[PDB]
Parts: sequence; structure tokens; C-alpha cells
Amino acid sequence: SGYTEDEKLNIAKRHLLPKQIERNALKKGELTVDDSAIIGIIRYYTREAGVRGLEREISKLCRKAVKQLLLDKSLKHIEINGDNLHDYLGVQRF
Repeated sequence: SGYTEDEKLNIAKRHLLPKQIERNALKKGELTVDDSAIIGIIRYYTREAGVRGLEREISKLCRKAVKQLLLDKSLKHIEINGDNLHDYLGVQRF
């Protein structure tokens, strides 16, 4: 059976998020995604036993953040949590 949310969170924290931050041309402390945002991604933007939808949205997350820093160099770091997640990912899906 499918991952629990704790499981998904650990996979996101150890792998998904480091991998996508890199890919999206972000440096180490330019982007903070707290645990309440990943959960939020899990609960409202995915519907799945594994983590590919989780990964897709984390990716979209990092892509938007890097475009934010590009479109405004007065930004040094982006903070995402459960409350502004939808500003990056749009209208919740589920």
C-alpha cells in the first residue's frame, strides 16, 4: 500500500526537494519550502499512492520561485509554507 503522508514528506524532504531546487537553478538558501507546504501539496494538489504528482508540483513550485527571483532581483530568498502555497500552485485541485 501507498505511502503515508509522513512517508511522502520524508521522501520530499530528502530527495524531491533537493533535486528540484537544483534543476530549477536555485542555490542552497534561496528557497525555503517548509513541511506545511509539502503537506499542503500532498493534500490539495495530488491524489496518488506514490509521489510522482508530488514531484510534479514541487517542480512547478521551484520553477515559479526561480522565475520570481528573475523577475525581481530585489528578492534574495523565497519562503513558501501552507498559507501561500496556492500563490505558486494556483487553485487547489483536490
